[PDB]
Amino acid sequence: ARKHVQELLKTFRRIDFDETRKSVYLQSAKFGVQSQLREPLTKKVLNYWDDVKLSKTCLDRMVTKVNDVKETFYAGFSYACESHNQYSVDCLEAAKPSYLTALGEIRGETEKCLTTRLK
Ligand SMILES: [Cl-]
Repeated sequence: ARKHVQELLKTFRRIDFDETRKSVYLQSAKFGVQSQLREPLTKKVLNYWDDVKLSKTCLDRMVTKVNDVKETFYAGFSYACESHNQYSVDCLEAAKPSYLTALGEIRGETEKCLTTRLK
């Protein structure tokens, strides 16, 4: 239901982005989270009946996993890129497919743990 969308988006608010980083990177980083996680998971929880309980531990793990995957993407765009000039579009594009795939794996893991029992 709507309340589950709100609780899920509260968790997405905790997936922060460093706005001092290059805009070309930020656009790709944000798109990845939106397309691989925010849209499909919001659609999923919208279906839940009014009193479904979400697992807080599941949500918390999504946050840390995404933050690690995103830092890895940023490293490949910037200070760990050896294939092209650092901070280049070529570094970004070389690191982007594995970023998106890793976010997709987080989606599947999160879907499995999202709901829990009442108590
Ligand atoms: Cl909370």
